[PDB]
Amino acid sequence: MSIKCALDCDPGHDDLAMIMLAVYSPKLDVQYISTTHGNQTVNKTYQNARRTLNLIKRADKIPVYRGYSKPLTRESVACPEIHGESGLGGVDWSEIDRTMPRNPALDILGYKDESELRPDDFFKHLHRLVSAAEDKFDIISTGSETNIAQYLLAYPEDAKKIRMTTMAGNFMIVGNIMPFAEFNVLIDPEAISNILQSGVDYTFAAPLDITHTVLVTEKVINDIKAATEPYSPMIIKLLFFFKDTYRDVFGFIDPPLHDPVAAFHLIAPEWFEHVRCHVDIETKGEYTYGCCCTNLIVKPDNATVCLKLKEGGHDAFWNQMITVWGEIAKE
Amino acid sequence: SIKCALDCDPGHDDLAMIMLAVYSPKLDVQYISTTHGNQTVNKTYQNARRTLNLIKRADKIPVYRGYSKPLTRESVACPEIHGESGLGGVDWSEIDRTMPRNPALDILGYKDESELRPDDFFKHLHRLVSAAEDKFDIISTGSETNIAQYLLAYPEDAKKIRMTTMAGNFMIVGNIMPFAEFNVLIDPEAISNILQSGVDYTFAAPLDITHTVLVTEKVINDIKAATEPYSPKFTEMIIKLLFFFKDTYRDVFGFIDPPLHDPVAAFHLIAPEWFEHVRCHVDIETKGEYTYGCCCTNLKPDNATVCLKLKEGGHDAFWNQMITVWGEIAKEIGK
Amino acid sequence: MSIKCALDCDPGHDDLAMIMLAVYSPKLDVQYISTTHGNQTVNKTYQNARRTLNLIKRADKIPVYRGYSKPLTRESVACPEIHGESGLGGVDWSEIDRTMPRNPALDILGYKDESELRPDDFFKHLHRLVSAAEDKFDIISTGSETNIAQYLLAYPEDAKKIRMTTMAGNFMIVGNIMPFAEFNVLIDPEAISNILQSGVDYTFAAPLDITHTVLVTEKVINDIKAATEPYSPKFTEMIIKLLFFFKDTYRDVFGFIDPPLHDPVAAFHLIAPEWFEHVRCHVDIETKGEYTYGCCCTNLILKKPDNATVCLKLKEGGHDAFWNQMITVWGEIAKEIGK
Amino acid sequence: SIKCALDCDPGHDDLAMIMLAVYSPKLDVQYISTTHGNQTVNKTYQNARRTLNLIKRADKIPVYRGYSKPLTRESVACPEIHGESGLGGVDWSEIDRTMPRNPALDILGYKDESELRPDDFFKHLHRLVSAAEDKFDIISTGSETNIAQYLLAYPEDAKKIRMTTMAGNFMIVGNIMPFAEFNVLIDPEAISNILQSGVDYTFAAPLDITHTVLVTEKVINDIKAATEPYSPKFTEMIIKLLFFFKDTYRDVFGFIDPPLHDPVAAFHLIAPEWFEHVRCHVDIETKGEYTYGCCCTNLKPDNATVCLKLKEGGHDAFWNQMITVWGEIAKEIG
Ligand SMILES: [Ca+2]
Ligand SMILES: [Ca+2]
Ligand SMILES: [Ca+2]
Ligand SMILES: [Ca+2]
Repeated sequence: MSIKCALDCDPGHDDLAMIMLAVYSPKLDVQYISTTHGNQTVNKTYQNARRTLNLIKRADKIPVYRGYSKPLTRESVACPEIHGESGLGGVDWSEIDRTMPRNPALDILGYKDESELRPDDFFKHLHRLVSAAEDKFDIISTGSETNIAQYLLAYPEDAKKIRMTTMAGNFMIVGNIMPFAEFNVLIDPEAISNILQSGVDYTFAAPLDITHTVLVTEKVINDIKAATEPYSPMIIKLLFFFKDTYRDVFGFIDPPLHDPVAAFHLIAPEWFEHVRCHVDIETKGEYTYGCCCTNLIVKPDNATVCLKLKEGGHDAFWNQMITVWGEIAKE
Repeated sequence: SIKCALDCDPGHDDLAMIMLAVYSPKLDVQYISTTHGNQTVNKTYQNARRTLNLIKRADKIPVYRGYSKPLTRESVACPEIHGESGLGGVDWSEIDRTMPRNPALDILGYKDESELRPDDFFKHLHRLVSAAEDKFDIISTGSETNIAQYLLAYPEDAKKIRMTTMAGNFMIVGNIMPFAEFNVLIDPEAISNILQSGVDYTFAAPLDITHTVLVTEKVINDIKAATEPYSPKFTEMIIKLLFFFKDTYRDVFGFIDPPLHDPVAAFHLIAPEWFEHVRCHVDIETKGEYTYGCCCTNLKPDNATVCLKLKEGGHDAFWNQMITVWGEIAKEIGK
Repeated sequence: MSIKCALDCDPGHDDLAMIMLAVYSPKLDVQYISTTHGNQTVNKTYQNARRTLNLIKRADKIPVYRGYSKPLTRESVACPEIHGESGLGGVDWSEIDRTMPRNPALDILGYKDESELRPDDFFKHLHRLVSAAEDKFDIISTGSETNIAQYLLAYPEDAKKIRMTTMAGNFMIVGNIMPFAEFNVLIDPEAISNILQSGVDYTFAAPLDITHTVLVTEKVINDIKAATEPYSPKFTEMIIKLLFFFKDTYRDVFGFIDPPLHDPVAAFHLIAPEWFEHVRCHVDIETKGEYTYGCCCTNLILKKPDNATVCLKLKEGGHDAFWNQMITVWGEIAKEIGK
Repeated sequence: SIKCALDCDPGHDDLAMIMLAVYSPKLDVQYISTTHGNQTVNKTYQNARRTLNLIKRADKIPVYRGYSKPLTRESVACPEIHGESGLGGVDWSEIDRTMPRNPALDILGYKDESELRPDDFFKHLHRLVSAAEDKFDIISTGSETNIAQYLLAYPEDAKKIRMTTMAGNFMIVGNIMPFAEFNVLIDPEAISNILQSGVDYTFAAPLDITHTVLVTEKVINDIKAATEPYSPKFTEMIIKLLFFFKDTYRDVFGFIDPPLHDPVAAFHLIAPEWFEHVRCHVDIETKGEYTYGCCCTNLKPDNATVCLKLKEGGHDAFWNQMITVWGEIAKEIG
């Protein structure tokens, strides 16, 4: 029993880790990747998704769609201070690029080349998956949720058959890029607000509440080397670029690894605390847009929030993650 | 002859506008996309097709069914002007039963209408925009959700699009809300996106103009004069449609004679010489609790043309154009 | 029966006309004038109120208070493009200033001099009037409504005993200084919003809907001369130059041929309400809009509890009744000023 | 000795703060103004007077009754932390019966309390502000409506006022709303006006600090040690007051030991050396639907000082100061 899903993301060094976990995890069957604006322009995140796939020798298997370039009703805002100009700083990609297979999505779409990629391309693919699902189709979202909101404006009747597992928000701690809000929400608050009203089964699987406790320590670096060096002398430099920037910008000693925890939730939900509640997304605030405001501490519930991993959860997460990195090294 | 597309929410005004645009020799209608507004987008789709079939063009013009709701707000129907169907006042059962297949299904390679999707029109419009020598012309007389959706998908096309709209109020107050007009206030974010996109945008027919363009009794008799001799049934249909539209406008707004809004937009593309025009910066209120959709002007760089008035002669030129088309349709429908 | 009232205003050429009508009307008994920010700084509108009174030989009778210098939660915004730098352009005030009596308000307050004037001075005065009223005490407001809002934050229990007659807003036509809103509301929308929630009996007596139809035409000019020239040629010169300064600016900025005279219509409503159409309704004041703050939004195009009366039109006859009242007062002032 | 005024909404914390400020030798309290918040301003007035009478000062310190509602919003009481009276946990009937006349009535020339008006304190404060060598010190631990009202009346006095406040949350989340603290969110426009006015404004005691300042068991025993030998009844009263405050904080927010918020503000004026401090630009959310009153910082010109933490030693210094005052009050009550 393996779970069909799609990934929506903005790679992004976290997003790269998340793609590795999701694609190589036996529990998941990734149907496609759609990229979004966020960290970088959606053209760069598209490229970075493909690079990730090619590195792990899957760029010829998984279709990658290039989604929307800006939020519904706001201006784009890149995050180059964590991720670099390319969106995946710290490595030379020139080889990975030159040896890059054709994107399977072009075949699904019947396109000659990438210049024909359009933001809504993924719609028909996802609609087939949603139709085929016995209960609900699973999306893992770890960037802005513009793409999914765009989709549900086009296919509103599909909302009730979609389950979203997201890295988004902050509830019991403060924000990152703004005082009380998290990057993914605040770049398109209207998107998430639309989704939470749509009838989607929505889980905040990995808010900052969890992910700020999931740090790439030196012990984690040595366990990666232990699992990968014997098979394949990139991943380290990538997590180190991500380390230098998080120290530079936020004064974290060890950087949090956000997005994979979302994928981990779909793989292994038993390791997560969960509560149902009503989440309001601030869209009107001048300085607080994207705040995730909850009734927990009487509007109906519209979401599940995971505030903490059960003890054991951190180790379960790293075990899962080191294993996948091991398998990729073998290949 | 000017290639264009129509975006609309029929709607009795929108029906009049489709007739003018399709039969005007100056225009070449490439497609019709329908939007939410007056009614659900499924009803406005149906009503667009009905209009086309009545005027014997439902087999020529492709009709797309666009988005069912605004970008970030709830839908709000206008059944108190237009009825439950969106085109009250007539029995459509014949026009429906004798309805040709929609040419859009052929372009799209679809078996049937149940496969129509809101973004279907995108690729069609992109080809038109690419082919245009200067800019491609869209006439918009409903919510501008569809065009905003399009420009989120094809942002680089904005600079090659020219929009001619029935929207807004500038120097007079609103209709459905105190200071705002229906088409803007149902999706203010849409129009706001458009005005920021680089589109060449013209407020061709705000309430400022259209409230002076009334279906009087004189207008009704000139319609009969131009149509009865060729097609009594068409006369019956068009008159009952404008009368339903009359009763409701009296009921809801206390107008003696109802304004005919949407055709004026098409008239602008046909015959711009009859319109006053000024360039300015338009801000759309999106934050106001009671004033969202207000068109606020500096009368900040210019982002729009506003037409505040017809030149003297303009009203007669408009009605002549409109009566002529109704005459031509009567000839085709026959006796 | 003569009606006790207070004036709140920002003179301002209209406000000057309104003070003349109110002070000399036999139907009204003006207890005080409080000035507010708006047209000019509140210190200038204070001065201009006093000047008006001194011109009409009443600066020693009517106390003038100097109210709040800025809105509750927004920045001040002067209107010098209609009114000039002084707030009362078009005449030389240097004589009227030199011969200026002590302000009776200083006596009520027990103040040595004007340097002690404070925005909330008028509060205790108004509270006594409100307490003494049999039904409600009448305020005529023709500037920002900051002062009254400030008062009701201090004396909230007095709201139910206050009746306000205002020159404010636009309902069935568009605005002046912003597309859909009128100056007096948009300079302090929160103030009016507080008032409409407070329990005050509030009347929009003179929106732009009415006042844009109340123009200083040539016929009006000749009737002023007829009523004033025989008694006081200089007063004729002064009042005309004042309405002419107001004419040049309104033509310059808004392309009016003949300028509207706004604020006196509010006072006229208290004098003679029979000349006004009136309807009760719910008015929402836009406070959140970026470009539309101060809009007066109602149900009134179409066919929440009522919180206001709106006067959309004068009854036919109303314009002439207004000018008769106004020219009579200008006549009486001419008699008193003399040659 | 530092001349100051207290603005507050007692409130159990506010009561503790009044005790510290009035009995601290470093401070000279000129007056107390009460505000809406925890309870109606009439109740917080009463509670301020009660506090003063308990500590035998109700005949010395004038108490003004300020504004009953925010500038542009509806009042919102906090009876779930503080009770119906605003000072639950004890019987005040004796303290009330034996209550001296309010010195403010004498300053104002008023027959009785029914004549108290929200703006009464204005002229008093203006004299203090004028007399100050540099700036006059206000300690604010409720809504800041009164001070905002004052600065609308006396805008030129802003540059001569220094405010030390218990307000806000910066690096942690809020209490009564997800990302905002009670005192700010009940009148965000007030604080926003103040930060634009030219006031020297210090967030001396945000939740960042006060959530680390808990009434533990050790603190309870030090209170008994300092007070029981002089005044058993005062011991009973102060303990029941902190216990009422304990039960409610556990009930509502699941705190083991309740934070004591407002005195930390007064402590800052007494002893600023124990506080970390940084200058920054604070924006107050006024437009947000669910986030009004958020203190958003650039951590635009600086408009405030923020104290994010006590220096190590600071907690003990605070409690020493606080236990000492409670000791001295016990001596006087007997
Ligand atoms: Ca990401
Ligand atoms: Ca329409
Ligand atoms: Ca005025
Ligand atoms: Ca307090």
